[PDB]
Amino acid sequence: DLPLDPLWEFPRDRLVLGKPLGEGAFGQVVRAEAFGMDPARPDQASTVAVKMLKDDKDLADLVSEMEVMKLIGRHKNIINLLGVCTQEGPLYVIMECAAKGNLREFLRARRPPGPPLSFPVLVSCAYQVARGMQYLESRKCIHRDLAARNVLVTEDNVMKIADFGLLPVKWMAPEALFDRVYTHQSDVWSFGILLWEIFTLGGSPYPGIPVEELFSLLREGHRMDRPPHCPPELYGLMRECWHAAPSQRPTFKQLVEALDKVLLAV
Ligand SMILES: C[C@@H](Oc1ccc2[nH]nc(/C=C/c3cnn(CCO)c3)c2c1)c1c(Cl)cncc1Cl
Repeated sequence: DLPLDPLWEFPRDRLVLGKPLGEGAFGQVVRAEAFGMDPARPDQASTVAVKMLKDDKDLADLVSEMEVMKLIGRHKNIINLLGVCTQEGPLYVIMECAAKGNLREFLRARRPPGPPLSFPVLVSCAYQVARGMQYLESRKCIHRDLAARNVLVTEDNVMKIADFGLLPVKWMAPEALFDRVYTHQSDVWSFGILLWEIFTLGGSPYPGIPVEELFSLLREGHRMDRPPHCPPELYGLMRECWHAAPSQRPTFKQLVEALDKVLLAV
């Protein structure tokens, strides 16, 4: 329909698509061979991920999303926007591609047998999501879901958060679960569930509990118990992210330091 941004408008010509990546809600995401995304060498080649429509009000959600990534600008620990294609009809959105796709899945594959993923790599995994979440808050942006299935893993073990903006109940915080309100502190709760999702090497939160009286059990103070081999400072950090009072929940800036003071044990 509408205009063309020289800061992001890419020629469809230099972009040969490829095989999908798999979800969902807003649109389909396919691997795609884009040529010359780095204009230093226009003969270069790389593998980027492209977002399209299936066919819709989803054309408004899709554009509303594209506009927002332009706003926040680049960053390391978030999926960065690379370019777009609105010129000749169908809307393509070109962004960074993480080959080890997805976290939650990143862990359940390197999962040892029951009794590679060393401890520091896992602190690296979380400390990156910490830095990415603080950036989103500072740009006045928000990310509600925040599961280990919303964090993508680059080729180099770099964590890039997926999706942001200005049913999955085990991750939601009380005030969002019952009052339907989301603050920066509701994310700090979700990040704690994420911390637990990692040190269990991709487990399911509150294992073996029906999603339904879960609220009553949290209405008692019963948070999940220290995963095995998780050193107490980390479970100590999860309990803080699970404090019922949001004003007693840590800010993301403090989750950066605590995790950085740990990463520095080395
Ligand atoms: C719905 C999908 O959107 C995206 C958005 C940006 C992306 N940049 N790069 C990937 C690569 C995903 C991948 C890489 N390897 N594999 C094989 C897995 O079987 C899948 C990717 C996926 C998704 C997925 Cl597929 C996963 N988690 C979150 C999201 Cl949003």
